[PDB]
Amino acid sequence: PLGSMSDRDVCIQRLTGANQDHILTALEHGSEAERASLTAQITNELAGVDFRHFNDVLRESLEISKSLAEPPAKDSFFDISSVDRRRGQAKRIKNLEAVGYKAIQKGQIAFLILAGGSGTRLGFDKPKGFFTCDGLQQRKSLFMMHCEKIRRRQEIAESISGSGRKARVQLLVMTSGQNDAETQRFFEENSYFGLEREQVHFFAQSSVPCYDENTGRIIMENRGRICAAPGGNGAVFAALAAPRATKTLQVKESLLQHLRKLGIAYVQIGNIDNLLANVADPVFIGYAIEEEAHVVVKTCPKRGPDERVGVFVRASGKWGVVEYTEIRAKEIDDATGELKFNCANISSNLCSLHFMSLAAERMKSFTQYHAARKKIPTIKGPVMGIKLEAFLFDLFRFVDECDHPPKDSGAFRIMQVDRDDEFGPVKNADGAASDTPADAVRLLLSQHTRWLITALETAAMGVDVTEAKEAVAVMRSCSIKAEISPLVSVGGEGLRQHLPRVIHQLLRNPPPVIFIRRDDE
Ligand SMILES: Cc1ccc2c(c1Br)[C@@](O)(CC(=O)c1ccc3c(c1)OCO3)C(=O)N2
Repeated sequence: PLGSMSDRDVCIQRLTGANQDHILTALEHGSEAERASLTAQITNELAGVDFRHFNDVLRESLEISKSLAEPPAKDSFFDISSVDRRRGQAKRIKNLEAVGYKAIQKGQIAFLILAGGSGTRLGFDKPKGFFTCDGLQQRKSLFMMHCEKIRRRQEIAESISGSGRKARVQLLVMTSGQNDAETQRFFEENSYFGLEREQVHFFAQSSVPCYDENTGRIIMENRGRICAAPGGNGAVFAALAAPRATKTLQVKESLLQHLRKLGIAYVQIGNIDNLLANVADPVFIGYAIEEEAHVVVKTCPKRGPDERVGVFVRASGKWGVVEYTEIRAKEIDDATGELKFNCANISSNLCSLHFMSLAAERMKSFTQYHAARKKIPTIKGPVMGIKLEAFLFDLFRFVDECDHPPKDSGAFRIMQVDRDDEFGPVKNADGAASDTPADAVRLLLSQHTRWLITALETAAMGVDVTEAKEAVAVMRSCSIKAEISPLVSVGGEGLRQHLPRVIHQLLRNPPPVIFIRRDDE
């Protein structure tokens, strides 16, 4: 009713009565340039952040960081974590896959890419989605390969349905305030990697302030900038809640509300760093649908007892993750010889839109964040401060509140998957001990190699039976690998048509890595 307010006046309103008066002072009485940069930061990088609420978050999170957990019951979750476990369950997997494809066709699926991180650790000062792995004949960014996986899954859904309608997965790209513009530019310059512009939604997350432990004051990086840090993937809820321009222009609604109007039923969430990400996975989707789950998490067996990864647990009937620093944890089940706590968190989730909505509502009053003491660089020298994080898993305790009444068997499910098929995070520069681009590329090639050997062996049972058999023998004894474009195959399908060329190469002059791509690439 009082009309439009300047960005600065909105910031002033947001900081009034927030117990952070040193910031309010900077906004009201700082230099022109200081007032402006602080305004831009609080507006564009901390949009929606409730500063009073975060004082409570700091207080509680500090208290918490100063034994009820039980593992998932043996044999209680869907386990497809090896070749042998998948063989024994082949029909169930195929049936779930068909359910997932129907949902993709129906336009019910969104994929949310966590895209706030940079490639700085990889030696690349651009958003991580821009990163191009060496060692691949495809010269494609991580963003490009994600989009091609969506295109392929959409194409398969259409082939199964026979529908006249296009299968469309909504792509939600969760940027940072600082990297949003450059991310949109990259997509635009590349024609959205073959996607429709209308199915791609860019939305910026908010960072979280850092605090002095003794006083609870927000730390200043400099006179024009508060100390703030990426909040962790729990930022999704606030980010999906932010009002956006809405169409005839109407009152602003959230991306969440926009998705509900588009008929989205599930949101699959994953980090852009995962080279092996099974994007729009129809088995994951089919499992959620058939289980009537509001949350499904993907997990992997631990690599060994000392792997520094969080594991899923249930405590007092509530599901969550216990991080390696907080862990009985390394006990072995007597019968199987497997760790009792053996569902490692690979940050790959599928959530109902109802859950996304309810979790966001609950999170506004939620104060149990993860606090860490960190040395923080500032223009006045380093200081010790508190950083606060929250993760998707912190909200899973609310999952059964989505049903009235809750289901007897609950609405949370675990899907234990094969790590080497599903999880290859690109996090550390080549030459590091783990999670390097080369490590992820090795897993990718190993997976494609398995798919091609399988396709060749099926043909061994149009190409000549004996030539296919000979070609497989060449693959094995020469240790030939394959690299397969997602536009060709996302799960091992679609290779039959390529076998004449593959077989010719294998029998005449095999390269170290057979490259399979669409003719029009
Ligand atoms: C749904 C929602 C809408 C607005 C706000 C919130 C939520 Br949740 C907050 O309570 C939390 C917030 O913005 C926030 C911002 C970044 C985060 C984060 C939470 O978890 C880790 O990363 C908040 O302070 N404002």
